[PDB]
Amino acid sequence: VEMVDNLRGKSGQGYYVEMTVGSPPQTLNILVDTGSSNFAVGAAPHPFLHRYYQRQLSSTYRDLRKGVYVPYTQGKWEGELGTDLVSIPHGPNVTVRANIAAITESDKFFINGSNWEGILGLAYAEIARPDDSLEPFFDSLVKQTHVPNLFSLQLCGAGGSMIIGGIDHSLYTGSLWYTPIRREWYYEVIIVRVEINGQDLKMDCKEYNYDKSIVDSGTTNLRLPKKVFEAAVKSIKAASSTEKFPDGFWLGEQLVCWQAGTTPWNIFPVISLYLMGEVTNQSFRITILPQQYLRPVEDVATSQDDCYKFAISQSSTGTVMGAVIMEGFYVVFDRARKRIGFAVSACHVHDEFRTAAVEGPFVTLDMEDCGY
Ligand SMILES: C[C@]1(c2cccc(-c3cccc(Cl)c3)c2)N=C(N)CCO1
Repeated sequence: VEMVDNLRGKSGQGYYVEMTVGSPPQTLNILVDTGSSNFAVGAAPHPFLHRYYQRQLSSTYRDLRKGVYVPYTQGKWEGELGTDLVSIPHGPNVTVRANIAAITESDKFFINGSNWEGILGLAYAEIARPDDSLEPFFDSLVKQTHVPNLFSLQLCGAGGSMIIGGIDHSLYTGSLWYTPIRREWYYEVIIVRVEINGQDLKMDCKEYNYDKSIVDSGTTNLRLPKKVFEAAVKSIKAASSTEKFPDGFWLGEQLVCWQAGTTPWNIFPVISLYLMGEVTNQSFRITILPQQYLRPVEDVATSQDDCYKFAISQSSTGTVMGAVIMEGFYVVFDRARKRIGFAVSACHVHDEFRTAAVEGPFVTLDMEDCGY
């Protein structure tokens, strides 16, 4: 219960947890990222940082005498590797020694008003920078304490919770459905079917996972491979035909606004993502409402209206089930059993007619392997 409501933020700028680094403890807000594997923190002033890790003030810091360079698609950072004592004040009652990439230079990485100063990469060593030998935070936490090798995330639209070492039953209703982790690098999973308002996309299921499908709390949108994205936009446009939006909206570049409280939710269809089950050719579905894929953009200047960004976008690196997808579900990262669990959360998306759901089982006797 002491870990409930330990997250802040929103899908657009990320969800963050309070952590402490060094001795005496230096408090920092850290992005919870299941899509990366480095524990990296601002370690020098920047126009967008409220505070930063001051290594000279930590008597427990150890320099590893090794640099790290991390380029992304839209931004990059450089830093120095070292180790220090780390704790999560509203997490497990433990202090561990962990690798820390002290960010000393960055370009288009830190975000103004995000309220976070670093990233907690929760994925596996395989995708760690500079390489797989840099132990990730969670692996250290498990090795040094008696914490079970599992964490869960309950992301909530409008904070949320990160529960480490167990499953909190008060954070979900109904059944918990498991999908296998296909490979331990990202949290890679397999999507076996996609429907938009009950209509199957009918593609070869390998297309849904071209070149991988991941569960990523560090990506805002639902990101889809080109072929799947184009089919999804066609289907959503067809259901929403009573209203015509610019291509800029569908490209995720421009806002669609309606007078406060009048958003026509009913014109937008539900999206069903069928995930591979734990038994051959059995699956379960997670249903995504427009309250998830239409991301609200808060702005006092536009506040006579409710404005949204289309939170589905094209990817050339496979499917990404981002924060907009995770919101309203209780997501169990069961590393011990190499599986990811989904259940409807206490903060699930619903209106008078429709509700986000986790349903199963579904059977498909006529099925190939959906992995690439
Ligand atoms: C490391 C990062 C990353 C880096 C910097 C910022 C974010 C970020 C920014 C806004 C919202 C969110 Cl959820 C994450 C993510 N994490 C990912 N999972 C994909 C992109 O690369």
